[PDB]
Amino acid sequence: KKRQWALEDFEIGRPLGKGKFGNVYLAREKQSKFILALKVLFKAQLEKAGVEHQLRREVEIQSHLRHPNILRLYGYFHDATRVYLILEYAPLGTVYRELQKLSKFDEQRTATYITELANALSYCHSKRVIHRDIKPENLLLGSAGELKIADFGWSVHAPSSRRDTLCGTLDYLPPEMIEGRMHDEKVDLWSLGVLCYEFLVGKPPFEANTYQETYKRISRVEFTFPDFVTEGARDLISRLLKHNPSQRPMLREVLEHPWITANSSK
Ligand SMILES: O=C(O)c1ccc(Nc2ccnc(Nc3ccc(C(=O)O)cc3)n2)cc1
Repeated sequence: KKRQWALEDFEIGRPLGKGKFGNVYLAREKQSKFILALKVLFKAQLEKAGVEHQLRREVEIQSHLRHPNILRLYGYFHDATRVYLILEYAPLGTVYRELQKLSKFDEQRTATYITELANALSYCHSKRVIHRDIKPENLLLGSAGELKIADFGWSVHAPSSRRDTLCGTLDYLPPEMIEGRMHDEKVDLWSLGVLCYEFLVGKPPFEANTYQETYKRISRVEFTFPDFVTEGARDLISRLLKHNPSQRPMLREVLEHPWITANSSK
């Protein structure tokens, strides 16, 4: 923002999450007593794996975004053995944990999350910033329970052709991405459809036992609905999960979808 931070400026608290590259800790800035989240990345581990570039992007992109449904990146610093990301702290945790707790959400909570996410993505896209990694593990919850897009690790500017090695599951990736083709903002609209389905059903629509199998379901767009998913929900999800990118709706149409309108509270 202006000044340069150091570890000594923070009292680290309890672990929020422990991952492959780093951990996320609750932390408080000594002087102002400001409560935030500190993501500690080991570096050597970054240096291996050649991830140094993506991190500059993630930080560069996320630190320049200001939206109520987008977790903020206030700044960063490093030392000899690692890098620190100073993030806004989301008090209610991940959407993933909420989902794992309730099993599945009702139409109202889902419609509200989709809405908040569409606004968030609407803002990102107004900057040709495509997220490409929308999944429940990357969505946090604010003090009022509002959804916050949180992890811009795989974020890039559109249009892009980046053939990045897909390491996690392909569960949220669209056909154009799992096939190494060029892609734009429509990628996020597919993820949104996958997300809407996971929220209501409890499992992503293309889930399978092998990467290779999931790959097939995605490219062929083979998904079915359990009896309890309603017509309006099936409808929105079907418009979003279109193999042809140009056929997926605009976030505006999503926000104005009858089902998103009857059930959304936000
Ligand atoms: O997947 C993960 O485990 C994960 C992913 C991202 C992450 N990063 C941030 C950043 C800002 N704010 C928060 N809030 C938070 C609060 C409580 C809990 C909890 O479960 O007690 C988890 C998260 N987390 C932390 C953990």
